[PDB]
Amino acid sequence: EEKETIKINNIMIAKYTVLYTSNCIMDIYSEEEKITCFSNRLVFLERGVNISVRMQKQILSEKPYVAFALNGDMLRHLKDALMIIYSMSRKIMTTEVNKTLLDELKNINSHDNSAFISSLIYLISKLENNEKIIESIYISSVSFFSDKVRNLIEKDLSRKWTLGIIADAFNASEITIRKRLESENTNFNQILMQLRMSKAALLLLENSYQISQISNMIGISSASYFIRIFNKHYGVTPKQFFTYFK
Amino acid sequence: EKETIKINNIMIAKYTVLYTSNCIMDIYSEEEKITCFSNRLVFLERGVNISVRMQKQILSEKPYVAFALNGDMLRHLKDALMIIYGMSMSRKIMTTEVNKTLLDELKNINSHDNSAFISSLIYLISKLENNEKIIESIYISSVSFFSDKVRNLIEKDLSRKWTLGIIADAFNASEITIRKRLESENTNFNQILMQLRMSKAALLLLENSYQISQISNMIGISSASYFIRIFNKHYGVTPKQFFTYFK
Repeated sequence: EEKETIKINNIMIAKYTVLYTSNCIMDIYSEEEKITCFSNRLVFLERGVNISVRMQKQILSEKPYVAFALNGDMLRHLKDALMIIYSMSRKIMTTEVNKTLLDELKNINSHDNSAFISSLIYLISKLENNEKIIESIYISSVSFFSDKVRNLIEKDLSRKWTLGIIADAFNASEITIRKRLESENTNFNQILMQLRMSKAALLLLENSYQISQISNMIGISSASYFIRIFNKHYGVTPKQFFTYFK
Repeated sequence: EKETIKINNIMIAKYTVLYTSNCIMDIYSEEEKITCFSNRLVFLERGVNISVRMQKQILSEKPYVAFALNGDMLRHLKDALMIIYGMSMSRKIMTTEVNKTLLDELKNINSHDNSAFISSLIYLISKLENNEKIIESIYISSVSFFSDKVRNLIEKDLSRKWTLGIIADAFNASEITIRKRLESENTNFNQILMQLRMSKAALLLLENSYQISQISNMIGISSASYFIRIFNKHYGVTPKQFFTYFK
């Protein structure tokens, strides 16, 4: 039982994410591809990918990594600025971090949005072959139809949603909905489960809600059911997940 | 001695960032006065006319480092700044202290790569306190006023014998329209034409690969000796003195 190592399935990258592997080695698998992120690297994750991850911590007492997830505004603006300025391998990218680059990582302030975008802009100008990055930021700024489905469901995550309700709200047929979600490699039940499990993951890391509270917040009747669903979904228990990232 | 120079009627043709790497500088413009010490960054709004008194710290070296943005650079930088932040003399000329880490960014600037260069400026601006006056001046200096239109018409043939009639014809307007539109911006036609010819002459001189006689014919002035008189009258220093100071 290696506390320094964990394997997690069905990770959805909800926001475009920049990740610095401050305390881990990370193997990312998705679609039979494999990307290794070594120690002390910057990692760029396209918004919307589902990945499995194998993580190895060098030091147990700290978090595996440091991440920067960009909200909806931040992303689009960053697309806007990047345009005015300028397969999995094109969705996930790792780079080594300099003292100059890392020092800017150190100063990033999540509150000052302008300051944050300028920092990211600076960081991207310094990278070799930065088009792969510019593509994913731009690609992951367009809202697909499943984003629309997601946004409808996020408003009331506790509701008993159905493919009927969704197709009604879109003035379309059920087959239109599922076939449109098929063209984006997902389906309605996957979106809903992936939304509840993403939220639950974040709620767990806050350490200020009980499991039964968490399940009720994401709309699941029983705490013991939620724990079973979480383990089936991620491949670890809520407890195991929390201890690794705590 | 001769390490100090005073130059009059400098027009900031492009928006300019200037690092006073080797000088102290007094800037007089709009009947105001701004002292920039050694090791400061200076932000100069496009279109200001200034007079400068400079004192070099080290005689053998050039007085300062400058970055002038052409039209593309400027508007692109405006576009990005508006996307990132949203939509009197003190607000046109601004000097700031630059950190050592930021100083390395001064060192890091490469003028040949546009994308890299704009990003760095955005980074430099985010790191500054009260950077709205800077954002203001950049945005203010991105619009083309009517005198920019006149300048752009004149630039097509700097040697031509321009007149207010020719200008007014080329705009399908009356001479009164032209002079009164140029008045509402505190300028007139003769001032635009003379400051255009002296800006160009100044830059050709620093190239050191054109003769005075060549330079005078390129900007549209009959004689080399006349051009030398006009340059001295305009800048308050001779072409040789001006060249030697920056050489």
